[PDB]
Amino acid sequence: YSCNVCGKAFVLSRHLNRHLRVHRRAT
Ligand SMILES: [Zn+2]
Repeated sequence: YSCNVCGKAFVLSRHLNRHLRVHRRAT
């Protein structure tokens, strides 16, 4: 699993989803 927005790889999908939420921000 990897954050498509950057390329940061994660082992767990749940962690990646949390990381995706951070990209769903404006600032
Ligand atoms: Zn990311």
